[PDB]
Amino acid sequence: LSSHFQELSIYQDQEQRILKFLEELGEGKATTAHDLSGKLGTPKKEINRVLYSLAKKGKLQKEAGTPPLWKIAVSD
Repeated sequence: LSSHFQELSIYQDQEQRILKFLEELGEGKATTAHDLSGKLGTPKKEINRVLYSLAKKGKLQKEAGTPPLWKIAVSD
C-alpha cells in the first residue's frame, strides 16, 4: 500500500527507458508502442502510459497511423 503514494517518480524511470530508446532511433523511423515494449521489455500497457506522458510532456512526437509510431520531437 505504500508503493501507491510513491508513484509519480515510478513512471519517470519508465520514461527514461523509452526516452533514451526513442533518442537512439533517430528523427524519422518512429517506433510504435508495440516496438517500445520489445526494444525495452516493458509491457505495452506500461509503454502507452509512459508514451503518453512523454507526448504530453512535449518531448515525444507521435506519428498518426496504425499503430501510431513515436519519435523524439526535435524541438530546436
